[PDB]
Amino acid sequence: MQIFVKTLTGKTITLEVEPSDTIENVKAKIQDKEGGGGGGGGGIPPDQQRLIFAGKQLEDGRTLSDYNIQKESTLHLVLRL
Repeated sequence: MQIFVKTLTGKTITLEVEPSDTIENVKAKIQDKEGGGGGGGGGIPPDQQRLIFAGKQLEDGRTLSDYNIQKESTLHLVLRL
C-alpha cells in the first residue's frame, strides 16, 4: 500500500508499506529513498526524527496498523534532536 511522506527537506517521497511495518522501519526506508540529498552529507539520523500522522506523533516501535493508516495518506517527518 502506498503512503506519502514529507521529509525535513520538504521533499515528498512515495513508499510501499505494509500494516506490519514499524514506524522505525518506515523512517529508515524513507531516508534510504531520499538518499542523502538536500545537504544529505549524512542527513539527520532517523532516530532524531519523528513521523506525524493526522496531527499525531507516532511511536517508533509501533506499527502502521496500530494507527489505522490507509493507502495514499500523507505523513510528515519532524525533527527531534
